[PDB]
Amino acid sequence: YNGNPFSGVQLWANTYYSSEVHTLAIPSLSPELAAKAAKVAEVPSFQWLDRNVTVDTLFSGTLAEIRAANQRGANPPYAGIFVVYDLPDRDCAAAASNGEWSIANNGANNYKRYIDRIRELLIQYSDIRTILVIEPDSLANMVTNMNVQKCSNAASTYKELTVYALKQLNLPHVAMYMDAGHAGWLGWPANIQPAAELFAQIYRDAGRPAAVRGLATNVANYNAWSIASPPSYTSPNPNYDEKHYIEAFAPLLRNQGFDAKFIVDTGRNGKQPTGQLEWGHWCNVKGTGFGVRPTANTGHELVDAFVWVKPGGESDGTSDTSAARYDYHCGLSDALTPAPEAGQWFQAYFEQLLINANPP
Ligand SMILES: OC[C@H]1O[C@@H](O[C@H]2[C@H](O)[C@@H](O)[C@H](O[C@H]3[C@H](O)[C@@H](O)[C@H](O[C@H]4[C@H](O)[C@@H](O)[C@H](O)O[C@@H]4CO)O[C@@H]3CO)O[C@@H]2CO)[C@H](O)[C@@H](O)[C@@H]1O
Ligand SMILES: *[C@@H]1O[C@H](CO)[C@@H](O[C@@H]2O[C@H](CO)[C@@H](O)[C@H](O)[C@H]2NC(C)=O)[C@H](O)[C@H]1NC(C)=O
Ligand SMILES: OC[C@H]1O[C@@H](O[C@H]2[C@H](O)[C@@H](O)[C@H](O)O[C@@H]2CO)[C@H](O)[C@@H](O)[C@@H]1O
Ligand SMILES: [Li+]
Repeated sequence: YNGNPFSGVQLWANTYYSSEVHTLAIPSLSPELAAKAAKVAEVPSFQWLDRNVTVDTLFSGTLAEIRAANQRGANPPYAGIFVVYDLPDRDCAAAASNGEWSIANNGANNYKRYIDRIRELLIQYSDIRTILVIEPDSLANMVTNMNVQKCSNAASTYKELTVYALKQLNLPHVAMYMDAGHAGWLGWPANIQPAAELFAQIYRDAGRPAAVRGLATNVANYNAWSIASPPSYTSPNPNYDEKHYIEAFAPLLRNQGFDAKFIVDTGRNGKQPTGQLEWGHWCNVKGTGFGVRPTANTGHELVDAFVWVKPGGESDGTSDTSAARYDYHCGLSDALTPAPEAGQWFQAYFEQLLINANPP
């Protein structure tokens, strides 16, 4: 590429998500739901580099698989889709997705090497167009959650490491989208202006890297792209869906030198309204379905693609109240319970997403 990194490529559906579905879901399902689950195992969702171990195992593995498929003559050729998700003091406003590294224990250096090695593999696989979402939740937390001790303490590290990632992974075959929360997070009129300055400043301090295409929204969340009727839980936010958020956000970013395109996560937003009782409820939300299949055909000037970033069926957090990573949000009445550790397969949730899929 070129313009839109989603143009002229197919998105790779990774083997690890398909294996989960076949190994852990299908055996427990009816014949009809096993069929539907087989179709979903083939829908491309982003592969998360959530642990350092993934870099020289699952990440390099997937890159090799993609090269093999393209060498065999894939047409359009396959592009890889990955999430960089291992900041030290990760998930700073919550408990459920705390990561392996901490700032206190050499986390920043650990992250720099993690990034360095990712860069090496991208160089090694420069033949594979690679699309990255950078660090879901991180910068959105910087906008709204500076009152939270873990966030404010991590703030300077987050900003240094984000710039570092954007500079290091800035390669011609790569497109990056910085995570930018969602309409119910950064779309609030009181949050949208500080968000615009923070993103524009990170972008400029990173030297306006060519590989930075724009922002991802709705990652691991559930908002409508475009809905006529604002869900009750969205009131009084005028930016009640991702379309409203992105259209309000883009000119503010543009005014500060960051002319962003967007991708929107549609993997868990097929059923509207969702089962959320309040908008801020993010964990394993009840009454959700698989949404619009990933496509570059968005019909909207600012959106490069609808994508599945959060892999449906992988938990957002454990509901085990005695667990170290227990977060009360995962124990609420609109959260599906019992639920396993974040990232772990969550059969009952997977089932819900299948049943509620929309389109079917
Ligand atoms: O998305 C997955 C991710 O979620 C993280 O939790 C996020 C929620 O996703 C998000 O909905 C929530 O958004 C808040 C926002 O931060 C507040 O600024 C805003 O405050 C409103 C308030 O509700 C109104 O009463 C008031 O009048 O207006 C203000 C705005 O000025 O409320 C919204 C909705 O509740 O923020 C959460 C983070 O704190 C998780 O932490 C993460 O683990 C998940 O992966
Ligand atoms: C993160 O993972 C990398 C591998 O991707 C680790 O780097 C390797 O460390 C081992 C030592 O156990 C060596 O055998 C390798 O040669 C190292 N480098 C590479 C590029 O493979 C690294 O140690 C991990 N980081 C942390 C903080 O544990
Ligand atoms: O434990 C590794 C497991 O994690 C998955 O990534 C998770 C991440 O762990 C979690 O904190 C966040 O909320 O969601 C992502 C995506 O579900 C990863 O996708 C799996 O491959 C992996 O087995
Ligand atoms: Li999360």
